[PDB]
Amino acid sequence: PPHGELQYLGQIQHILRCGVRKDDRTGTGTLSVFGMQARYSLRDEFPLLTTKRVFWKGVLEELLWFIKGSTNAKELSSKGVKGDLGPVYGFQWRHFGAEYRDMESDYSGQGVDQLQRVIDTIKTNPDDRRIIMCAWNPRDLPLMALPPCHALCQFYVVNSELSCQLYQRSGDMGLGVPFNIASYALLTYMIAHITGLKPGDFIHTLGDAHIYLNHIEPLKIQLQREPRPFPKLRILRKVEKIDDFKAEDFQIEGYNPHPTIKME
Amino acid sequence: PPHGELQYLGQIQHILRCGVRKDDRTGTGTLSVFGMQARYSLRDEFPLLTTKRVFWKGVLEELLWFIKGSTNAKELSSKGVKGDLGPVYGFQWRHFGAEYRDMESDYSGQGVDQLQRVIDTIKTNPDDRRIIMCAWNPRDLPLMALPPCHALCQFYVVNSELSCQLYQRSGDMGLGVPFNIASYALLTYMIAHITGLKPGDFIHTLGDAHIYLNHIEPLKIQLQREPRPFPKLRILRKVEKIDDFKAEDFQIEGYNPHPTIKME
Repeated sequence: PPHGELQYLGQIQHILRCGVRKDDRTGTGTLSVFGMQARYSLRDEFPLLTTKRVFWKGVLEELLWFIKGSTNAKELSSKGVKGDLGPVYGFQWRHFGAEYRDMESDYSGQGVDQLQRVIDTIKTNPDDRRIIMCAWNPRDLPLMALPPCHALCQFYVVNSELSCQLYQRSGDMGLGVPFNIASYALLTYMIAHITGLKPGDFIHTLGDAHIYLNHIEPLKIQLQREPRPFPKLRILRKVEKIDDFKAEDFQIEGYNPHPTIKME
Repeated sequence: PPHGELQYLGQIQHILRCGVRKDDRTGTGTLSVFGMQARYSLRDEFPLLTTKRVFWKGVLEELLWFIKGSTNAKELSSKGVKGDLGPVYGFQWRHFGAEYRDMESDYSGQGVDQLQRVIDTIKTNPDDRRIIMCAWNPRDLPLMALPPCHALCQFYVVNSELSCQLYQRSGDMGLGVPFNIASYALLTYMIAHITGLKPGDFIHTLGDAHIYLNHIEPLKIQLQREPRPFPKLRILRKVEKIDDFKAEDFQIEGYNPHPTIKME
């Protein structure tokens, strides 16, 4: 009617032609172009890509683990999904601001719950702009005092529609980008459900978008494939508290993608 | 060859048709669409708009005042440009992190200089991504603990080219947007000059981009105008320390715009 994945596939085509090779931190090289925007409509649909299969469970899983605010991977890895680890996403969202030691020390009564606030601001003053929500890459926290956020998701409501816009500092188009999309979208699909709203749009802004050398060919192949009609997620239940969203409370329907694509 | 202002004018046309009216904090109403991207090339040119006149001096002025890290408006207003004020931009960049009281109390030996760092990271590890640089709207600092950044400018280098991408939380397309462009671009035009680089691209990402009701008509008129060839800024001198950039060290040339447009 248009198509959205087209957006993805499009930039991809762009990356591969006239993107410049550049080597990152690990040392591995990539092709990357600075700055990219994509808008995926979340209205009566779900941007869970079709020109390749996406680990939906892998998404919904991990997501619920962050919202549940746990720093223990086993809390997520205990569902076939990939001595502790550290302050990942499932802590920088809820128990942020309070000194962390381990995972079995209930911070219930600690932290500056970044997520709730958002959920609340939508309930209080939707006409606001500063509905932002930062997040960080653990590897940088002590790496340097006053460490810059890896991402952030400004929210936006109007005409009863919630629409998130994600801005990542760096982008791994290969297997990263496809993931986050359905991820944050899912999140957005949940917030609005508990904030009496209706899903609007997803916008994915990026800083250093890149492709990894050992990823080109498969993607070259991935291009030939043709996007199919997007899914449609259904939250099979009524909730009001973000922390009760149980795993089996979502049902993807209308999802028939092209074969997987093992990327490194 | 394309044209860049076209980008501006384009989104504008978009805002006006099928943008939704929405009232902000002041209470005044506007038309706004969530999410927008524009890329202005800074190569042998300067994105200082032509389908209306821009207060270049007003830009260069204020800019030098932030880089100079002063919280005293008189330090800038003392050049015909618009008991103290507070932590504006000329402090959140340099003396950030240290308790502020007034303006005549030299913090020279205080603060977590956000700008220098960037200038330095370009000198140290350009292949990096986290070249970000936050900033805030003073009105929110005590307004709420853990206040979200109003903006941020991730930097990016490659093939000897520095290219900034500015992401603002909210956007005033009317008279705001045109300003910042030449602003941050100018900044970028200076950083690369002291970091042995060459200007690349400007990308202007936005969250809530809007138009003010009492701005429509003039803009409607502003559209009819046709973009002229962009300027070309010349830094008439060689420097290496960002704090010596004197006012009269820039020379805009090739700037012949359409008449001004007093906007509210």
